Amino acid sequence: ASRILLNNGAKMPILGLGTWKSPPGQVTEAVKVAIDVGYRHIDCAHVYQNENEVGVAIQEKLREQVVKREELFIVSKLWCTYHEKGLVKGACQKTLSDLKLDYLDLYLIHWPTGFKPGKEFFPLDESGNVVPSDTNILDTWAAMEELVDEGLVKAIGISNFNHLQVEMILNKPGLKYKPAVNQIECHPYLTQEKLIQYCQSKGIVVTAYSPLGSPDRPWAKPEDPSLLEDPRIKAIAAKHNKTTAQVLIRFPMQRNLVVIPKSVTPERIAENFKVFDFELSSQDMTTLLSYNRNWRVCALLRCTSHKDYPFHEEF
Ligand SMILES: NC(=O)c1ccc[n+]([C@@H]2O[C@H](COP(=O)([O-])OP(=O)(O)OC[C@H]3O[C@@H](n4cnc5c(N)ncnc54)[C@H](OP(=O)(O)O)[C@@H]3O)[C@@H](O)[C@H]2O)c1
Ligand SMILES: O=C(O)Cc1nn(Cc2nc3cc(C(F)(F)F)ccc3s2)c(=O)c2ccccc12
Repeated sequence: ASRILLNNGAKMPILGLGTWKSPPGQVTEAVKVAIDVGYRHIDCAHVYQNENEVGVAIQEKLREQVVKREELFIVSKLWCTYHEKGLVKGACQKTLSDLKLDYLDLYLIHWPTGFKPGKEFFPLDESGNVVPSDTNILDTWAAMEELVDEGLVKAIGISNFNHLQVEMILNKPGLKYKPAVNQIECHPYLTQEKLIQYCQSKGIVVTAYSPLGSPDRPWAKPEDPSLLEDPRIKAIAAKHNKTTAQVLIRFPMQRNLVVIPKSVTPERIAENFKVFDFELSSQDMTTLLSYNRNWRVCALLRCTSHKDYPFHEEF
């Protein structure tokens, strides 16, 4: 099926379009094409600095009556320099105004770590360490709950939270809404069995990011593994008469995950949605799972000293 039921009683499309690194002069086209081609979920964030252009696309397709707003599932994230209680609603409203929406279907705390507020997204000290904010995840979550109670967002969630930080929220005193989603990195080199089982056992839907290994990540290094070029993954693809990306997108779908491949290439945007007509076998799934290397696209090492840095813990 195309959607998964969230614990807020809404349905989330299991395939969405990613927008991190999508250039502001190509992302309007990319989102139009995606909607034309069937996508109903767009993954956004203020920190991606292109929400305005994404919004233009959404608006035009609504205007054109290609889609209705209820059919869309639009997701954004609160950036780290806005975890202070007084900053969350305006952060959300900026996103709404940029995307030209009057509500978000899902709004996530982008990272468990709060940073010092200001103009700077990664405020640094004279040793290039990120400057923390004294906020904690629990008060931040309480501020996300108010957005639900004010009608600005239909559901709230988390991203890059480890199982202990998920547990902190579920066990938060006076918790009012549980997280609907945990959005984490997940692909055959970072399979996440443990964190995924934890979350699903609690009725928290997991969204897999960087499902293709983020080949356009800005810090790519030569000896880094490459999913797209992995001969073993290519062989499974060939066996199924599909592309490697198709296998890499279909792979988290069969784990009951949501997946958001990024592309600005219209041929790829199309290709990437054509993943509902074939099935990986259990052997394929276990074989893909066997490629785990605990390799992360996204683990910015200048945050390692943050108290809430999520990746020291095993899972
Ligand atoms: N929560 C967070 O912390 C977080 C972190 C990272 C990512 N995310 C989200 O997850 C989305 C996906 O992750 P990602 O952007 O890191 O990377 P990704 O989706 O794994 O890979 C995107 C790269 O793959 C290429 N590509 C797309 N389809 C392809 C295909 N069929 N064949 C060959 N290459 C293809 C794209 O090229 P072109 O664009 O040139 O076609 C781009 O260079 C992001 O865009 C963002 O929405 C969230
Ligand atoms: O975030 C995006 O979606 C993609 C993303 N990932 N990363 C790697 C990161 N690693 C982190 C680690 C922590 C930490 F929690 F661990 F402290 C906190 C924050 C980050 S950002 C980036 O540095 C980044 C920079 C600009 C725009 C998007 C991103």
